[PDB]
Amino acid sequence: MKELIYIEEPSILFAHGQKCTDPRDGLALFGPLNQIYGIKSGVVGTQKGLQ
Amino acid sequence: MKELIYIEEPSILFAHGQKCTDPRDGLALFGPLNQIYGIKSGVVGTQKGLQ
Repeated sequence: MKELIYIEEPSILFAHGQKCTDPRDGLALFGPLNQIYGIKSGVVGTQKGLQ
Repeated sequence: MKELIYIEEPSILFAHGQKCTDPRDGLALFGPLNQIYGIKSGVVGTQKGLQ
């Protein structure tokens, strides 16, 4: 029987210096690192695409 | 003894459709038209320049 060693899952920083594993949880809990003030979206498409 | 024609001051629009003659006062009372969410400022210079 061969030994399967374990590599612990690393944690990724988030807002306030906190660390979590899943982005989908670290973002929901604390939020992203740096702050932008907003996204001015530009859309290049048809009218139906814009809708 | 010559006629001097008067030209009425033109109004510059501002936020919420309000028009004022002075750009500064119109900005203060009403504000600009489009709402950019912020200014991600970029600085290119020395340390004292950034300070």
